[PDB]
Parts: sequence; structure tokens; C-alpha cells
Amino acid sequence: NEDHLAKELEDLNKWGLNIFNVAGYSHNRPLTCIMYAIFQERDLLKTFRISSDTFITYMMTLEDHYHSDVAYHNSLHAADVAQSTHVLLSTPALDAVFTDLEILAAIFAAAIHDVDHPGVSNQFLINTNSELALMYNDESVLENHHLAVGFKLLQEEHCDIFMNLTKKQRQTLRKMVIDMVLATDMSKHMSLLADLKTMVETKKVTGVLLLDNYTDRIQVLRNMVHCADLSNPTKSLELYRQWTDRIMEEFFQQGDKERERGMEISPMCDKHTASVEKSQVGFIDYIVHPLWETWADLVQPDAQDILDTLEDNRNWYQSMIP
Ligand SMILES: CCCc1nn(C)c2c(=O)[nH]c(-c3cc(S(=O)(=O)N4CCN(C)CC4)ccc3OCC)nc12
Ligand SMILES: [Mg+2]
Ligand SMILES: [Zn+2]
Repeated sequence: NEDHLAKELEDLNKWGLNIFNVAGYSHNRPLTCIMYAIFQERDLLKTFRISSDTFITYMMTLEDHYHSDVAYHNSLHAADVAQSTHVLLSTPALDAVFTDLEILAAIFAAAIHDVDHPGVSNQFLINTNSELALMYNDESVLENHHLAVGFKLLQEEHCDIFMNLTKKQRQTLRKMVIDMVLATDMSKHMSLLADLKTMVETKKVTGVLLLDNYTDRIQVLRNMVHCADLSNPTKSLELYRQWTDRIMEEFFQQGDKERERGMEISPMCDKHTASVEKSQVGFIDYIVHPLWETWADLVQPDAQDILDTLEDNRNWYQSMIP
């Protein structure tokens, strides 16, 4: 259970990495593990002078703030999203486009984007008057929280992995990370899809994309991490079904919490009524495919592989409904 880990890590730069396998061969530290692997592969610890033991201790601690008892939003998902972002950042069509600071930001954001997630939605927290909804005034409650926890763990010197960055670089990195994580709030999905469509319709090239200013670059990065977040169904069917099983256990866990309390249960989180299979088809047709077809458009043909699989998996789930 150490050579197996290195064998699985050869696919670090591939969509086909199996994060459940690395979780198993890493003594259940998939996020610490994958984040160290990625930072080395990109020479980020050297480029930004991050001490290796500082990095390990931060990551072990960030990972410890992902809850083991939530089915989906644990450190396995942060790891999956970080690694998925790492791959999209290498898409040939975006080759030389982002600074190393922008690259650092995207990967760090992916790693923290769901830290301390309680396993319930923004809507539940708001309708139960939770302390978190009061803190954040019902706006992007969880996403604001995830950013707060992530940045709060940097406050201590033994853990400030951004210590040797310029003062200006910490401000831009912080502005960028805030922007990317807030962009994972699913109630911003349509707003993000619309803007991504506008950039496809006005795209320049060389065959590498032209992004004139910051507003363009961070708008791609927001959509990248959102795509990474919502990339489960574009993975090979074996992985996608494990993710489907996790997310649905979590959602049914929440509908049970809604039933215990007499509030109305949303059809999709109802374990007595809801079809797992039909809800995945709907999830794909109305959210995931519209988004990944557009991302595919922006980077074509780099993402055509992902789009075929997405479509294949979609058809597999459709033909599992009676
Ligand atoms: C119903 C789709 C189930 C599902 N499978 N997978 C793999 C995912 C996923 O990665 N994300 C989400 C997801 C969906 C919404 S949703 O907007 O489609 N939606 C809100 C209203 N409820 C009642 C249902 C879900 C909101 C947040 C999510 O995950 C955290 C980012 N759902 C699934
Ligand atoms: Mg989230
Ligand atoms: Zn997420």
C-alpha cells in the first residue's frame, strides 16, 4: 500500500486518475496526498518558496476540517476538484494564458472550496435559522464559510503557506480565491453559464486563447473551478457511480432531517419517492451538459473526449430507468 499509491499517481495529469484508490493507499489522506503531488508536479513549492513541512501541516489541517461523516462533501471531493482543476489548467487551448499566481490560486481554491461543509445546503441552513445563515445574511452562506475557514487556517505562521509571496501577490491571490469559491455557489450557475457563452461568442486565438485583461482571465478561472466542481458525471462511469451514490446518500440524509422537523421536503432529497437514475439524467441535461458543452466549445477540441463520456454516462443512466 505504497507502490500501489505511486502506480495510481502516474495518472496525476489525467482525467482518469482514481482518487478513491489514492484515498485507500494514502491512509485516508487523499487531499494532503493529491495537493502535495500537484504542487511538486508544477514546481509551486519552489516557485513560491513554500516550505514542504508548512504545506503538509496546513493541508493535513484543512483536510481535518472536512467532515468524515458526510457522504459527499468530505476531503475526497476537495481532492477530486483540486486534481480535476489541475488537469483543466493544462488544457492545450489555455497553455500559456495564466500566470503562476493565477494557477496557484485556482488549485488552492479547489482544495478549500467546501471546507467545513455540514452536509446540508444553503437553503436548509437558511430555513432552519442556523448560526451560519445569521452570520452571512442568507447570501452564499456555505461558500463564504469555506473561504473563512480556509483563510483562517493561514493566520498562524506554522501554517502560512503564502508567507514568502509579495504583499501585492497575497492581495491578488486572496481576491482571486474569494472570487472562484463564491462562484461554486450553485445559485450563480446560470449567471456563470451566460457569461461563459458570451466569451465563446467573442473568442480570439493564435491555437491558444486571447484574454485581454483580468476580467476575462478570472471569468474563465471561475468557470473552470465550477466545471471541476460539477465534473463527476464526465468521469468514467465506474467513478461517476460512486460519486452519485455519495451525493444521494447525503441528499437523502438531509431530507430525513427535514422530515424530523416538519418542513417541506424537496422531491429530489426524498428517499421514498425519488429516482436516483432520473434525477442524474435531469442533472445532466439541465445543468452539467449545457455547461460542459459550452466549456468544450471554448477549448475545442480539447474537451471532446470529456463530452462524449458525459453523453455516454447520461445514456447509461437513462437506460437504467424502467
Ligand atoms: C440531483 C443531482 C445529483 C448530483 N449528482 N452529482 C454527482 C452531483 C454534484 O456533483 N452536484 C450536485 C448539486 C446540485 C445542486 S442543484 O442546484 O441541482 N439542486 C438544488 C435543489 N435541490 C433540492 C436539488 C439539487 C446544488 C448543489 C450540488 O452540489 C454541490 C455543488 N448534485 C449532484
Ligand atoms: Mg460547494
Ligand atoms: Zn464542491
